Amino acid sequence: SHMLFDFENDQVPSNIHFLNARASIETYTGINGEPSKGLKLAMQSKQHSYTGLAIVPEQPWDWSEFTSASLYFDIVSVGDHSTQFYLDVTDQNGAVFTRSIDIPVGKMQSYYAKLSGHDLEVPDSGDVNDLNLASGLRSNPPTWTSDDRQFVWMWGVKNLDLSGIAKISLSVQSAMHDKTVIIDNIRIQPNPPQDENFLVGLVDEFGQNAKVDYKGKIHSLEELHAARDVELAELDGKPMPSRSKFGGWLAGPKLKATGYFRTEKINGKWMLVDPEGYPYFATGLDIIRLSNSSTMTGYDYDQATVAQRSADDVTPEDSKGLMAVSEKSFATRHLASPTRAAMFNWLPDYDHPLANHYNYRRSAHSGPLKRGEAYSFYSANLERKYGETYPGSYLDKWREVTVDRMLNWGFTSLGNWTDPAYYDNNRIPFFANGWVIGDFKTVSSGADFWGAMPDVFDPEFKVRAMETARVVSEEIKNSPWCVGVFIDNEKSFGRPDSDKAQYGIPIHTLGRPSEGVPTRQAFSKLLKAKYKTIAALNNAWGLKLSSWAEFDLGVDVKALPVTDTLRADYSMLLSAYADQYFKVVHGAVEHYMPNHLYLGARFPDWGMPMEVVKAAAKYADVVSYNSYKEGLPKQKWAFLAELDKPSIIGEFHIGAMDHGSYHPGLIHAASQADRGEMYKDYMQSVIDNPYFVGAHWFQYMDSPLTGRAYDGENYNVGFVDVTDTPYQEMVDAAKEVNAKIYTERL
Ligand SMILES: [Ca+2]
Repeated sequence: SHMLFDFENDQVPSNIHFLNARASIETYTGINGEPSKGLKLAMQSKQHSYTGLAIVPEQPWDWSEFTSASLYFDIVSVGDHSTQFYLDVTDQNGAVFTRSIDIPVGKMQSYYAKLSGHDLEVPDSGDVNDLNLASGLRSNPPTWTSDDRQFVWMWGVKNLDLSGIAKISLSVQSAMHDKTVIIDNIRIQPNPPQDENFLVGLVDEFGQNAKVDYKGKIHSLEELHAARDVELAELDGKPMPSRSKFGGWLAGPKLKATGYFRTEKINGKWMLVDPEGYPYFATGLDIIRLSNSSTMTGYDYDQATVAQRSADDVTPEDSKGLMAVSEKSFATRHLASPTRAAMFNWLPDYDHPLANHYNYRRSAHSGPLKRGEAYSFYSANLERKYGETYPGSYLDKWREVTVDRMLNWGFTSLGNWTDPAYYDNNRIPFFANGWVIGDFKTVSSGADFWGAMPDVFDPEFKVRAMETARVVSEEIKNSPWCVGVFIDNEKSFGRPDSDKAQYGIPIHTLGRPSEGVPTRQAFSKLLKAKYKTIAALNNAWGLKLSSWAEFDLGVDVKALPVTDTLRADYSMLLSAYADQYFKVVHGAVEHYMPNHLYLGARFPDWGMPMEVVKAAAKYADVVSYNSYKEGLPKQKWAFLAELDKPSIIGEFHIGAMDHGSYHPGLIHAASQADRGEMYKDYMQSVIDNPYFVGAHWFQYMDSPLTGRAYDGENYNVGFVDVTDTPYQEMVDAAKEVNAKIYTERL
């Protein structure tokens, strides 16, 4: 309806710019079967971590008349690899949204990204940290039916200023291979009418996509018991050959045995060493528990019947056990979200054998509900599969089968957020964790994502860190099977988008008075020692403060341009903040678990300023990073060499959309088989990096189709689906990697 680029005049448009990519116009077979001229985009994404194109018109495009329309592209990958494109669309006010999808090799398809209308109209809950759509799904089922593919929602602004679209970017990021696509028919089409029922009847009685059939979908209890029987016949509890008791490499050489997991460089490559002295390399899955397997039903209970949290609890609500819902709570049950309730084709009555799989969450990070009833279809399917030989017996069977799977699949560990009931399994090592939470004073990065940042100079922060480590130690029982302890996860230490974002903690804290703010008192002390006189600081910051006492009221550095002196100061303050965080946490872990490795705080790509990484290097035995990319690119990881610290990937994943999910997750594959190929590529990258001692995949099970209760993530990121059935493509990929982790490294 509004053609932007059909490439038929045989010219590479001059308004299109190429980032580490070569462009040409070629003839290819289009979506309708007919040859057409398209833009061939050959990205040098093996060598370069950011590649692609950007369309940047002279003056921003005015598409304000398109009140319910989408941007369309015909795209296909050529060659050996699928391509995950990030589509970023920026308006004249600098507002941006990001969508992404996999582009398979094979037949060209049409892809669309909504600009306006439909599920963009009431876009979410409002909250800036709410990345979901209004439904409480990270991405929705499409709002109409067609052969076309909808770009998946990732993050950003749902309603751009259509009167000025300034830039359209398609990029390939942190790839392990050169990617090549053909793009054609960049256009705008008004949206079809919104299907009234697009959020209705999404889920069947097994928690599966009710509207779509796919390979492996369960259609009966018989089919489920059949899948169960086939798998159980193959699981015999036997570890891969040449594994030591603790999952290490029997062939050796054997190093000094200390009785606990430890680190050591073995001929130029960092390794773990198991309690008996065998070289070790950690592989396994995160979230080996049921806590995150429930989805909001849209019902609520009258609050007099809900137990409230204890202020001294060390476990945040998201990581609590599934809450046993009482008959009296359930009787008070009432509709709070019609939209949520209508998604479910079946939910059990109080008297049904599957009614124990209800959950209640008293808080949420984001989504349409702040609290509510939830249901775990996965847990219900465990009961369906394994039945009861005594009350709760399906949970014990799930734990036994889980360990048997891990051993068959060749994993050397259970990863982070393993339920403490596995801690005495004594057949496979595990990683422990705790969270430091409590009523201690806080600071802010100015863009805190999961939660506010702790004031690590408040004595109560240390009190709570000590209680946290105490509880973990009680769980661990000083077991040699515990590889190490993660504390906290993806803290907002400062984002890399800008220098002010990066130094958000110094900027925000400097803005506050010293009185009552321990971290501000610490920052004030450091700057007094640096500058001595307020006059030196005035000239460094270009200010005219009358005294240290005025300085200590709080200073709005946020409005000042970042200069050399301000940068040096923010760097110094960030370092001191991060040093104190890691000092206190390490001290607590060491106090209660003196034998065990402390594994850091799991840095994401949006939260690893170097000042904080160097702080972790000082105190953590092993520095942890979560890295959702296609692998570990040379340039992005070159800093590791100067630190010379053993490192671990706490999280990665790849998902697909061919098994009923509305959202593949953070990194996208073309199919379950392609998921398996991409897994192998990622792990090869880890195996090849001499600083890494392991990598854990997030997570064991798919997230619920309609979103995990905590924050609406609804991804295909499991080694098993909602019916507890393994993706065999992922099993095979894991076995291939796990059979060679040691021969490769050693
Ligand atoms: Ca064309």
